[PDB]
Amino acid sequence: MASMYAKHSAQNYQPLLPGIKIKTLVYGELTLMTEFVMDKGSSLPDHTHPYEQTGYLVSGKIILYIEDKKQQIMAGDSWCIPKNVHHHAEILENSVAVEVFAPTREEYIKYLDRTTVV
Amino acid sequence: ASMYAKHSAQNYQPLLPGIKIKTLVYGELTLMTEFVMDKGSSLPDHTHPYEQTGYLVSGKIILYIEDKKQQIMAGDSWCIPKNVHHHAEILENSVAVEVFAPTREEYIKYLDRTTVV
Ligand SMILES: [Cu+2]
Ligand SMILES: [Cu+2]
Repeated sequence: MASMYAKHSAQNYQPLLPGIKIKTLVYGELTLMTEFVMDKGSSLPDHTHPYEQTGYLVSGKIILYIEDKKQQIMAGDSWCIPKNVHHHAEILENSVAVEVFAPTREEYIKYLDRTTVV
Repeated sequence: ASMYAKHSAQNYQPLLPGIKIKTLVYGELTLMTEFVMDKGSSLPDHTHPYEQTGYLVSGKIILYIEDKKQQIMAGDSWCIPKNVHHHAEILENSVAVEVFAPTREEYIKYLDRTTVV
């Protein structure tokens, strides 16, 4: 089936934005999971995508903006951004986040680190 | 329909012996849950009509999907398609974040509303 495992790795993070590196961990028929490695002082500009985006902060500290809201996000915090909802972020510290997209975000399939897929 | 959620060390609700659960956030297509799992516990074999993609925040487990068996450490990830048999053995005090698609309605009742903004 669409079953897959993936092992953690410290390499193969593809650049996306200045200070923002991305890697697709796993994906299936309905979801796609990425891991965002973001550097202190960097920033995600405002963008909208036709994919629901639900996330979890593994480490670090960021400021997550959604619509009019502005919230400081630290390790263990989570968020769910519906499709086409404006969102951006300021990266205050070296942070890592796990973000799952739905439906399967076809564009990010190519970022999969196939060296770690079991 | 957007929402943030802050981390809180409580309101992790009973699910199974040694398995506590908390729904962090949920949307129109996804639902995120966090499983706190005690060393030596086990999830029994089950199937649900929801795709289950997960990330191991900490610990060490043994995840079974169909014939496959893999030892899962922190930073590892998996994806279990809908109605696929799966279970796990817990080797250490572990934490996993799991997202379900479509939004798993019967898990909305585990949402820790005290930390949702
Ligand atoms: Cu985005
Ligand atoms: Cu399950």
